[PDB]
Amino acid sequence: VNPTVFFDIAVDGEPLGRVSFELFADKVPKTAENFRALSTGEKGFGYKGSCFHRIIPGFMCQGGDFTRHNGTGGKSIYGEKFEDENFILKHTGPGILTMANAGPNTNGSQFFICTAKTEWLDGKHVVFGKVKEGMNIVEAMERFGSRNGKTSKKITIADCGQLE
Repeated sequence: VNPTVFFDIAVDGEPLGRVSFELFADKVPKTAENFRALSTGEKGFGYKGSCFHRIIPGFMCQGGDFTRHNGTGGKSIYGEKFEDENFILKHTGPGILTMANAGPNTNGSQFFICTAKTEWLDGKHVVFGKVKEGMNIVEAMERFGSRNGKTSKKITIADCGQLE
């Protein structure tokens, strides 16, 4: 049944706390597996060490760009990009884990953790999980963001993996 993975977050190299996520493999197997594998690193590349390069309070935290650290990079475990699996799930509120993209069928490795209801993304972005514990750590991250998204401190995934 549904996998759980975690990220331990750091701020300027100082441990903050752990966020953990349920990945909805029961409804988005392919999109779930991508995130799971990136989190454990089992493919030889993944989230560990990457940063959250874009954070907008009241909206979301974005990370996943583990190759260019700035929104222009990242890749999936399938190839540069894979299809939108489906849109069964709707951005219903804070906590939601959904994929970033640059158009139809362009899912790589980037994602948003929403800090608010973002229903306008429905049918555009694949929701594939949600925060399970540490929503508060995400709320602490959120404070280092800004209106244009730039972080005032350096937010990173010091470690990540599968809890089970």
